[PDB]
Amino acid sequence: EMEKEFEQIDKSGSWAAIYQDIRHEASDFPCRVAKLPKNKNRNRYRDVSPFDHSRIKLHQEDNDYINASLIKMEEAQRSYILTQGPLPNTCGHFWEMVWEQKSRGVVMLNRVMEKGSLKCAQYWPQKEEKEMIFEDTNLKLTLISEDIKTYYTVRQLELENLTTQETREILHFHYTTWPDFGVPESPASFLNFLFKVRESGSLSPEHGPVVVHCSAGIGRSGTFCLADTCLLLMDKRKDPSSVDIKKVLLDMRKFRMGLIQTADQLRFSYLAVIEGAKFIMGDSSVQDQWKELSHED
Ligand SMILES: O=C(O)C(=O)Nc1cc2[nH]ccc2cc1C(=O)O
Repeated sequence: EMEKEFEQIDKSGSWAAIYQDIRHEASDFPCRVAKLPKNKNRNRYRDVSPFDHSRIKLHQEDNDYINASLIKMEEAQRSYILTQGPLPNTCGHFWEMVWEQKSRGVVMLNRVMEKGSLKCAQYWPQKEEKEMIFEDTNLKLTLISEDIKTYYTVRQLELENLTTQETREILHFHYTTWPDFGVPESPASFLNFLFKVRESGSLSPEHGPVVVHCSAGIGRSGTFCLADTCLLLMDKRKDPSSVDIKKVLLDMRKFRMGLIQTADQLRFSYLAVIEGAKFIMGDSSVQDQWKELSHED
């Protein structure tokens, strides 16, 4: 069990070493397009770039680059796009990708302001009558409604291709109480939120991959997807002991660098998967426990 390992690592106080072992072992692929001079203003952080092999290309001829990667989890059979928080000049690009990738959901795990700085552009409308137009990408975006909970909010956004007037519904799941380089308040409130996302059908394979972002698209995003894929893997096999969390994280790191940015987010991952396993292994009733613990109203 992951849970014996957890107890071992906790007793020997060795989360930092375990985590460094992963960083050291992590994949190192080229990000030549990210680092082209022309794409300087499309990257939020100098030290966070998509690998060339997994980057999402916009379907445009001017410049197809966005700081986004496709994480394709083969055994689990789930894919995610992970991306940074859109820049003031890449919000058109962001929605271009959502449209082109046919995603149903966007999971946002940061706030616009954190630690007294701006971590992400206001890339979606905050009220119904004030839609956003992205002229560069010829997209309209409209807030259709929102459901504000204590520590997260779900919004229905309408995206219109202004070229064709085709419309799509996007669900936005905005976790608002997950600090940068921090962890969720509890496994229960994390899992409640993850399970909201799943319930919505935004992860389901009849849609494009979900878009996941934090500020860099790696620390909180990586933790969210690691928990999700590990639970999915345990769910298809019904064998918790067969899931090696560290190994699943190295597999995800083949597709984007830097996933899970701190040893405590890794520790937290374990807790989330160990708790989530109760539900996956057929105690349906813990879901509603999670919901009560999380104090969402
Ligand atoms: O948003 C997160 O969860 C996360 O991974 N953030 C960050 C990861 C980063 N790696 C290197 C620089 C850097 C900055 C941030 C940052 O947000 O400043």
